[PDB]
Amino acid sequence: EQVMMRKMVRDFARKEIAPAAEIMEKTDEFPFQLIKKMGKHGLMGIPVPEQYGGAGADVVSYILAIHEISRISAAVGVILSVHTSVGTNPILYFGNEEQKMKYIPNLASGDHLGAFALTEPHSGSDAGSLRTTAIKKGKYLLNGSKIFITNGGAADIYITFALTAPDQGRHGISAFIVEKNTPGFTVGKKERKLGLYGSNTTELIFDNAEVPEANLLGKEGDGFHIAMANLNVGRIGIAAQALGIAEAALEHAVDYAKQRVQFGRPIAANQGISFKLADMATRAEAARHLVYHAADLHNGLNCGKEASMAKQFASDAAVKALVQIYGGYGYMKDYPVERLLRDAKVTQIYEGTNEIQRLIISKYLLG
Amino acid sequence: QEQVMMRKMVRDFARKEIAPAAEIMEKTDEFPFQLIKKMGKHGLMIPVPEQYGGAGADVVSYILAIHEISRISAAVGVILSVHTSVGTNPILYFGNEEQKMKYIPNLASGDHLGAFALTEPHSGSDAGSLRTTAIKKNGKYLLNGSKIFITNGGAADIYITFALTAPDQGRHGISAFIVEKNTPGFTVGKKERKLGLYGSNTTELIFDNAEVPEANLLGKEGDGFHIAMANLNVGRIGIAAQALGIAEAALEHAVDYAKQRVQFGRPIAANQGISFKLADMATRAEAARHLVYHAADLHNRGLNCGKEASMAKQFASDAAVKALDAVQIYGGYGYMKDYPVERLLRDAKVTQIYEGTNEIQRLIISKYLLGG
Amino acid sequence: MHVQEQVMMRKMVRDFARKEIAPAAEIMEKTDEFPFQLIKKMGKHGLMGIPVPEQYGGAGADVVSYILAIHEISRISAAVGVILSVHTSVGTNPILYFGNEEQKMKYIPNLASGDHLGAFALTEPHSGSDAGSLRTTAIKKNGKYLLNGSKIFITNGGAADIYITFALTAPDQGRHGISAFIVEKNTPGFTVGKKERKLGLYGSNTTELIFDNAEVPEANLLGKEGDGFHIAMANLNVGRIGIAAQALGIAEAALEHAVDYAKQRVQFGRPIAANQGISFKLADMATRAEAARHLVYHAADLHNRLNCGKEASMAKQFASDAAVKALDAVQIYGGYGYMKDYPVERLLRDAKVTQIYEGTNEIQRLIISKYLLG
Amino acid sequence: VMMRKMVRDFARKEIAPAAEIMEKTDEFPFQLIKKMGKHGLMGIPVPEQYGGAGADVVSYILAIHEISRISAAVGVILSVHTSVGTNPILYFGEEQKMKYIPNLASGDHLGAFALTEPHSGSDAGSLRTTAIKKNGKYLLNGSKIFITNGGAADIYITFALTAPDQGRHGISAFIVEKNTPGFTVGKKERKLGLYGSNTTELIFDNAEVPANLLGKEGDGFHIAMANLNVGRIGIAAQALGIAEAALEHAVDYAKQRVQFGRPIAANQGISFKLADMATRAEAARHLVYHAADLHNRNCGKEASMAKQFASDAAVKALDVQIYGGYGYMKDYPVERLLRDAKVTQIYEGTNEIQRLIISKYLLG
Ligand SMILES: Cc1cc2nc3c(=O)[nH]c(=O)nc-3n(C[C@H](O)[C@H](O)[C@H](O)COP(=O)(O)OP(=O)(O)OC[C@H]3O[C@@H](n4cnc5c(N)ncnc54)[C@H](O)[C@@H]3O)c2cc1C
Ligand SMILES: Cc1cc2nc3c(=O)[nH]c(=O)nc-3n(C[C@H](O)[C@H](O)[C@H](O)COP(=O)(O)OP(=O)(O)OC[C@H]3O[C@@H](n4cnc5c(N)ncnc54)[C@H](O)[C@@H]3O)c2cc1C
Ligand SMILES: Cc1cc2nc3c(=O)[nH]c(=O)nc-3n(C[C@H](O)[C@H](O)[C@H](O)COP(=O)(O)OP(=O)(O)OC[C@H]3O[C@@H](n4cnc5c(N)ncnc54)[C@H](O)[C@@H]3O)c2cc1C
Ligand SMILES: Cc1cc2nc3c(=O)[nH]c(=O)nc-3n(C[C@H](O)[C@H](O)[C@H](O)COP(=O)(O)OP(=O)(O)OC[C@H]3O[C@@H](n4cnc5c(N)ncnc54)[C@H](O)[C@@H]3O)c2cc1C
Repeated sequence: EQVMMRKMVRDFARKEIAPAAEIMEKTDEFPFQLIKKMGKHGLMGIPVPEQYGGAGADVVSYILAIHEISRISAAVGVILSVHTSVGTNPILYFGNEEQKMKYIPNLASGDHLGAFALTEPHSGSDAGSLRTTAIKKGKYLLNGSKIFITNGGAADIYITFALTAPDQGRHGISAFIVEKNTPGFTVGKKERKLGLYGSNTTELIFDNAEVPEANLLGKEGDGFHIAMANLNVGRIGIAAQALGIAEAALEHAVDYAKQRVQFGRPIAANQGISFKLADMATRAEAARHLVYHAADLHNGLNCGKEASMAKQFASDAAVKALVQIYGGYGYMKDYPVERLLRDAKVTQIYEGTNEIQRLIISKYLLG
Repeated sequence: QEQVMMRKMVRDFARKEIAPAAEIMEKTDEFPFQLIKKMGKHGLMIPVPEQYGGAGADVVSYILAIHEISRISAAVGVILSVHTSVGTNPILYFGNEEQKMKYIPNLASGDHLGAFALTEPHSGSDAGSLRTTAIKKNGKYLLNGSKIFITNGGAADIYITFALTAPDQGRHGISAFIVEKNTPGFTVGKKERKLGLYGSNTTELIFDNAEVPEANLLGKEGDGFHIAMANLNVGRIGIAAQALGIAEAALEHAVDYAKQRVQFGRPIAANQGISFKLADMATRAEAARHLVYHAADLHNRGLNCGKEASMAKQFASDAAVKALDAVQIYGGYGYMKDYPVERLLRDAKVTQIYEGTNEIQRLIISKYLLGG
Repeated sequence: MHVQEQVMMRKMVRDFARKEIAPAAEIMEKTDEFPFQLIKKMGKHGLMGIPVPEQYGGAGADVVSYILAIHEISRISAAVGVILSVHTSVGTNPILYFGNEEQKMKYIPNLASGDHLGAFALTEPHSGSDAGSLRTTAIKKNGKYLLNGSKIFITNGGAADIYITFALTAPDQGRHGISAFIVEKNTPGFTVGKKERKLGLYGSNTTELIFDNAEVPEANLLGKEGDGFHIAMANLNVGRIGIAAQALGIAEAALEHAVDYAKQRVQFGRPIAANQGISFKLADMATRAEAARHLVYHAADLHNRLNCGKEASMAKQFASDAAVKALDAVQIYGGYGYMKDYPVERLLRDAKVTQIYEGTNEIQRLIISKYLLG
Repeated sequence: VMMRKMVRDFARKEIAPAAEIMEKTDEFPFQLIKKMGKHGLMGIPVPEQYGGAGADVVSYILAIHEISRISAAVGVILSVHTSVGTNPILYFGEEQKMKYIPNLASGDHLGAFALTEPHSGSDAGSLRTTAIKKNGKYLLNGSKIFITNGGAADIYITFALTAPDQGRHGISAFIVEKNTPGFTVGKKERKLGLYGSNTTELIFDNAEVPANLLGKEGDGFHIAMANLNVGRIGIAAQALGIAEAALEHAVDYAKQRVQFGRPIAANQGISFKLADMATRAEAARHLVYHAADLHNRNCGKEASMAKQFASDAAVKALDVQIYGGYGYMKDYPVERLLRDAKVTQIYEGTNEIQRLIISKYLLG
């Protein structure tokens, strides 16, 4: 199942994702035609059961997919990763049978695209201190703003978090299935970022936004728990993204390595260079196992600490690629390594900054 | 005094002129022709003597300029750095009295802009193995081949160009040439699209039976490799200073943001996870500062400074790239082009690569250690 | 070490370790004397031939269980961990894997039981990293091989009864003319040097060996002449996973001690752990130890099930370097960590070895890089 | 006119043999100290008035740097003696200066600094040793720990709680003499390294201290930290010397030692370490000397930076590795450098504290 998934995703990736990725780096435009295709090829709901219209696979297979896709494109990797793990799964895992049946099949097929609306200008690490309010009068009425929202403006469904009980803090947060055509719900301009060219990261404005009471992702007050619960599987995905990034750095670096001659010998013949390659390879084998064991735990097990470790390790390891080995050429947009640095750095920041991850990890230890 | 005055003068200029220009450069990716001109009028274009039309100041003052300019703009810092250290100085130090007089005043004033042509598709780190030939025919040298990754490319009026006069001698058969931009058969390639240094024109150069006057031969035939490396030393201290400025900008921005930004009921700075980064940044910037200025003080005293300059380049550069932290301290906001830290990373990484990759620098340093 | 079973071995070694190895280890740190009595005991408790089959008088277990043992023992004592590791992986296994049925029967049961102790004899003053360029000669004469030259830095030196010894047959062939020999300790002309005084692994006996027309029986030739280099490296792979497991145990001890101390120790009105300066080290320690764990056990799972050389190199380098990074543990105890009466200072001293023997980390990166550039 | 040259020659001639005896014996080098005394190395930044080489703080720190190339142990003994055993008297202490310093300066007397306690270290403010005046003689009670120069020392600059309800603000500083009634020294500690710099516990049992009150009551915390600044530059200089010894040894060995048909140095794996070592030692050198030049000519942030940088850089002479198996051996000269190095990250303010302090200047 898994060996087959990997080969399927590798071939698709190389054939379809590779050309699209170069267009994304050049255009900075969300790959609407690619997403669609990935949808037809059954990539958009991989750890979703067949009941609700997905591929009926796991978890390792799903994370595996994200790993493989991220080799070729970190952007597409995060789009897929968010879509499923925090755009679809919250419904799958905390939603009711009616909602699962209404919302997931279109998400699974890829006819619909998923988003995760947690972060706010004032709340972003301290996600507990979010300010968006949801006041009920069988219609919830949402007010406030989100920031840095992956899949912004492409997305049809936004899993959105909003205060139902403001005088409780982290405990008074509820979670909502928000549809894109919601009356006072607006999307901000595409944010201009260091990297993940292609992605589509936007602000969201909620102005007395009318969200149906039935779209409450239940029950009221559970939202903070819902968020973090999924962010765990999400973080393994980010780690897998970081992994793919790092492998792409390595493979490119080896081949260039190797071919490129200076001082009468290929640059690789120099230990200054070869030792980097080995270090890259070693930290990538380290990262690999952190990621897949974390995903194997989740595939009924407490996996939170392991997922934090993976995210932090892979991300930091990935940034450690750095461009240098390509030399001057590596500083060039026409060559394939400069993107890996730009893209890498994100991995240390979102779905929980590495400062937070160390904090979380340390909390398990001091337990 | 001269130095303390230079520093304040360059700080004020940078801030009023270089700061607006720098944002235009990050948006347009266009060489800042106007700023350069202005910098020219304000006598920044520094370690040249007054005889030949410069500011008559010393190397510390000059490096100190590059440092300060690089706080605001690494791009403008390298353009300046190249122009002087490797576009102007080779003439100043190895050229003859006639050439000094002909070429330098316009370079010094900033009426003319300087470039340094060494690197080639097949020759970079191993600069010895360059392939551009210069064959004397008819009292004119006749240049053939190509250069790559040339800073100041297409803006520059003078290109200090290195080319084989004696191909069978390898590194020992390289000569150095004062090439003028309007030279027959000398052509400039398209602006290269880079990770960073946004405003700084980096281009290819095509030499097609390019006719260079015999009188533009810079020093004796075969001296070119020595000339190159000799200046690359002062050039490397400048790169280090660039890396320093980059790093200081990262720090200052990071401190301010970290003080103001509140999460968990406290400013983010109150967290040792964060504050400790800042301290590390500050400490490695204090380390870097002294490497740079002692290296420049050695050179100012006419002394052997090669090893120290390598150390500075490698230290500051690596330390600067370590303002991945600044991005982190802002971030998500740090990942955003509207905020001022993402450029520092993009710009930082180059410092590890050009005027001698840090692999080369460690190699060089190690060669001093081993002797012998 | 997941995903059996092997859960029984781990508990068995953990209990033994804590009960018997712990007191012995404090004596070793104080005395610097090889723990003859512990070894004996470990022998009775069936720890001395774990991945040896039952046929030849061992425990009949697999390589994960074995490496697992070494991991557990090294939590308490890195010294005793290496003594065990060498004994089995390079003192007993070369016979097991390359020796003949008669030799296996003669030499292994006593090694397996722990009645006899094993050693590895490769390194020489002039050949270490470049083990190929060893100079000890083995010249067949009379009715006997005749060995000449010297070994250095030999773990289990003077305690050991059997020394798996490598010597030139074969001088004009370099690395291809090396042979391997089962050398017994009471061999005429074979002498042991004084106990070497080391930074750490107190007291894992490390000695010089002098070979003076040393008379080794032809029947003690381990496999075919010229196979010795191959035999050495082949085992050094399983050996390196063991060294990695040693580094792992070291690192986990650093962590566990560091956590406990950091929670209890109060300064500025709060436990030191409440400071991110401190907690973040702990998290890093824990994270790199999870990373290391998987490198080690997957490497050993490959070997249990395949080509494992690259993975073993990765593990050895990763765990070793990670381990030296405690050193944070010393720091976390503060002044007290610099003290011989407290339990962290030994972890540093011990750690550093793990970067050096059974193939320095410079060599390991080289090896790894050779698989990449292939 | 700055020697070095004097301290380098002395070091190599006298300190080198002594240092090998110290590593073997773990015994405080009483005879060397005496000699260093005669050669005018004890009291370097002390004025001549008080007996006194009459030199400046660069020349002093320079001395410590040079000595630490060869020893570390001897370096810290000297460093504590002067910067925190003698200087507190010199800077906070006319009658007392005259009584106590000349013997300290000459090296007839040896100096110590008694701040740290089992319960107070990094948080030195929360010390528990009490000093209660009864009547007109102070009466000291409690314990110190980890005291450099312990049992060799004649004078102990001791800190002790004159106003217990004021915490950090109720600490006083005392000139304690070794023959004081009720003042006892604990057993030699036995450490990872700095073999044998005597490090001991001190027991204060109704210990009778006179006029030996150092400055005004309540000033003790300020006195301590004030000196700990110059002390920290010294520690940095110690870390520097350690690092330079690692480098020089590593270069020579790496050039001579042949494997794979070429000297090990020919390998970039190895050479690159050497270069990094050299580069971080040049970095460290300037941090140290600029910090000391500031103090000579305030200097707190720079001294913290130096201590942290040099110390961490020095520990990074784990790169032992270059000597290989030989480096793990007590007969070879690099294993000591690691063992010794680690201390430099810990005492006179752990590097966690130093980052904290530095960060306080940044955020202020
Ligand atoms: C491309 C992109 C896409 C994103 N997509 C989404 C999305 O789809 N959904 C979503 O919810 N969010 C998204 N984010 C937001 C991201 O989750 C947050 O930005 C992140 O948690 C950091 O929050 P912040 O941006 O408010 O900055 P802050 O959290 O203020 O971080 C600044 C610094 O503070 C540190 N920090 C803060 N508190 C502590 C503490 N207690 N201990 C130690 N360190 C601390 C962090 O290490 C960091 O370096 C995205 C961001 C980016 C760049
Ligand atoms: C912004 C920028 C501006 C520039 N400006 C100029 C200019 O004004 N004039 C000019 O001539 N050139 C310029 N260059 C070119 C620059 O100096 C070169 O990129 C540099 O010398 C290395 O050349 P390379 O890119 O081919 O790297 P290569 O020489 O191909 O080397 C690639 C990698 O291999 C390593 N390597 C190669 N050989 C060895 C060895 N023996 N040991 C260890 N490591 C080795 C390098 O360290 C590097 O990691 C510029 C480049 C940039 C990016
Ligand atoms: C060989 C030796 C000689 C010595 N000589 C002397 C001497 O002559 N005179 C003298 O006065 N003292 C001396 N000391 C004592 C030394 O000053 C102390 O060890 C040190 O100040 C800290 O004390 P501690 O060991 O209790 O560490 P603790 O204060 O318990 O701290 C332990 C750990 O917690 C961390 N920590 C605690 N609080 C914080 C915080 N708020 N933020 C971040 N991190 C924190 C520290 O970084 C450290 O890693 C000596 C020590 C040794 C080992
Ligand atoms: C506790 C301990 C136990 C030991 N046990 C045994 C044992 O049981 N059996 C046994 O045979 N031996 C044993 N040894 C010896 C040990 O294996 C050697 O020290 C090791 O093989 C390295 O060789 P070396 O000591 O000569 O240093 P060298 O190999 O000369 O190396 C010196 C340094 O240079 C590096 N180096 C050398 N050449 C190269 C190169 N081409 N590329 C990159 N780096 C290079 C090394 O990485 C090292 O850092 C032991 C040593 C110790 C300390």
